[PDB]
Amino acid sequence: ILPTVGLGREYLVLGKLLISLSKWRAKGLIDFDVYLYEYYKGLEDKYDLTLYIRAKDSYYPLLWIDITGSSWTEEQGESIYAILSVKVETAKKYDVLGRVFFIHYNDTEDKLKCISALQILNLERQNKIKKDKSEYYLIPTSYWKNLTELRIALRGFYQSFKEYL
Amino acid sequence: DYILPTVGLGREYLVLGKLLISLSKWRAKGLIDFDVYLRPTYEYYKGLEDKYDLTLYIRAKDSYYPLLWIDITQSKERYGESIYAILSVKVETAKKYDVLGRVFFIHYNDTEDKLKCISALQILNLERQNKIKKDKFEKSEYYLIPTSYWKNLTELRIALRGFYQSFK
Repeated sequence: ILPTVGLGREYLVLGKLLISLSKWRAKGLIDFDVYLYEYYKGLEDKYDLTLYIRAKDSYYPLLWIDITGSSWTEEQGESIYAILSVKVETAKKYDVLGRVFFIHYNDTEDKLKCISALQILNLERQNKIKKDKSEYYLIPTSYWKNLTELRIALRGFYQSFKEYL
Repeated sequence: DYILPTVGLGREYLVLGKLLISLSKWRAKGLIDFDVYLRPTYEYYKGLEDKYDLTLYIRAKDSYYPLLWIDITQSKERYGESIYAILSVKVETAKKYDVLGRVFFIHYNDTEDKLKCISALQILNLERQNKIKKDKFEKSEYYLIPTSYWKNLTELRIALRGFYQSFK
């Protein structure tokens, strides 16, 4: 396990995500604990981080998160991020487009930024981003959004599945 | 089995990330000329393996040798100056195994936007000079160390190179 700038950037994003999640819970923004037949078993090991919730004595994955460390640009204007098309196609297959998030840390703005698999496909339909060859979606940082999006999804899908059971 | 997010754990990964970036930049810029290998939590210092948060190894053929051990660890309005508490046992262990200069404590300074460090050796030296104090809160002793006594990662870099050359 050799150090790289990319791996360090990933742990940086993970750290910032954990802090946010903790602060949301403490401030009362989220009213439930998140944890870091088995539902969505095929999504196991597909994404970097899975956010679970307690059903009873079982755990249910609510959101799946992919950590994006280094950008396509900052390894030598606006920062551009490359996101694997396979990650988005998997979210489509398992009908979880709004629950699959990609996250990066913007240094200049000093803030975590997110985008859903749903929104990536939406930007493709609008011809704002395109797939290109392993295919990658090239997504400028302005199309990414702050973690408020993730927080709203977290609460909404929690309420949906709390009702589903 | 399932862990709950905490601000403390988030800060640890943040420090770990910053450390990995720094180590990588030193290697890329030629500030270190050898490969370092991390591991979170005859083989030398096997008793120290579970004692600290991170261990930096170097590749000795197919074996790994630990060069340094690293521990990851508002305050101004409360105490007048920013102070960090380090468990006394962590320093006692460094003394016991005679690795005082190879055991480092690290925190992320948010205002300065930099990682700060101090060695177990430096802590004991400050204690002898009566510059810092040990103290019990409630047992488990703690060294109370103001941020000004901490130093930038250049200290750690010099140690890394020096001890690499020593054991090579």
